Amino acid sequence: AQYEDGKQYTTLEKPVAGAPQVLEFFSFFCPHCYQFEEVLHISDNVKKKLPEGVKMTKYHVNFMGGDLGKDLTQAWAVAMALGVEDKVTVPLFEGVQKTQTIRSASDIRDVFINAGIKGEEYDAAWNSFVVKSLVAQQEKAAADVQLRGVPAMFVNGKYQLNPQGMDTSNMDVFVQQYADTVKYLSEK
Repeated sequence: AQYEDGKQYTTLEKPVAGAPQVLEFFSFFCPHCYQFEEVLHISDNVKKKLPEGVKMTKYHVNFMGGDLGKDLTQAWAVAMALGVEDKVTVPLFEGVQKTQTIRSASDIRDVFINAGIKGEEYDAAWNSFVVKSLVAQQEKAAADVQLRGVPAMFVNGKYQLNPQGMDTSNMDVFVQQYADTVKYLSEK
C-alpha cells in the first residue's frame, strides 16, 4: 500500500474514545515544534486539506522545561480561553528559544501584555477555574495517549503521525506529505 501502519503513522495499541478529531501536542521548549510553527506552518497546512466538519485542537505539555514548562501550559490555557493563540504563539516561541527572554511566569505575562491583552484580563484569566479545567484537559489528553515526545499529532484517538517516515530533503514536500497523511487518516 502507499500509506502503511508503521510508515507515515503508527496505530495506538489502545485507542482513545471521544478524543478530539485532530489533536496536536507541542511545547514552547520543543525545537522541532518551533520549526513546525515558524518554518513549516504544519497546523495551518493540515487545516487547509482537512474536510470540513473537522475541529483542530492544540495542547501544550508539561514534561519539558520543568517549572516554566508548567507555567507555559497554564499560559496556553489562558491563550485558548481568551482566543489569542495566534497573537502569542510566535513571541512565546522566540522568547523561549531564540532570544531567551522568558525565564519566569512574569516574562510570559509580558508577552501577552505586549500582544495587547490587558493586565487585569490576563491575571483574571490566569487565576480562573475555567483556565484550571482547561489545564486539566491538556494534561488528561496527553495522559490518555502515552505522550513522552513532542511534536505529536493524533487523529481520532487512534492514529499517530510519524514524521520520521516521510522525506526531509524538501520542507515543502515534507509538509504536504504530512498534511495528506492527516487527510488520509481523517477519512479512514
